Amino acid sequence: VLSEGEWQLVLHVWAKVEADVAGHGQDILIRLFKSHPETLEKFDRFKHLKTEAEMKASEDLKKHGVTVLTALGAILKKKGHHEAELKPLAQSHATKHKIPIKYLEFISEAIIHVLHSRHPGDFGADAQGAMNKALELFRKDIAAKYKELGYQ
Ligand code: HEM
Repeated sequence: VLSEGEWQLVLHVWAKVEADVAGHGQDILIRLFKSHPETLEKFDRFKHLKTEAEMKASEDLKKHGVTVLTALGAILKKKGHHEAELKPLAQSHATKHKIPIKYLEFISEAIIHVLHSRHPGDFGADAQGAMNKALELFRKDIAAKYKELGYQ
């Protein structure tokens, strides 16, 4: 678990992200798609995007970025007591979308990267460490649900 101090660093920087959900959202998905091309193949919706320019220019990709971050934010703000917000997500990602846990790890690295570029002042080592732990907690609980369903 994260301490009250670690959660503070996480939510303090996440408030900065909420000031521009769409901008952070498009950057994170683009980072994910460029860094790990195999994640892009999972999305029938964005499978056609070949260049980075095409990705930045897509309104639907940007719309999905909002959906991912808002859903992540609801989880983060629960500070661990996110069972009700996490279960539905794991169920659909395991059985419907078929997202392996490794991809959730890839998107966590993409999130940490984007937060560093956009908010260097409020995302130093300490804050980066806290966010990493919160994203691990996220993956840990999802994996436990995946195992239960038989997707581990
Ligand atoms: C930060 C982690 C993530 C969060 C919070 C998240 C959240 C969501 C949400 C809220 C939806 C829409 C409702 C639903 O089906 O649950 C969704 C859909 C989807 N997600 Fe994720 N997701 C995450 C990571 C990923 C990753 C890593 C992949 C693929 C590699 C992925 C692939 C998909 C796909 C394919 C859909 C269906 C899109 C469509 O056709 O509308 N997600 N996700």
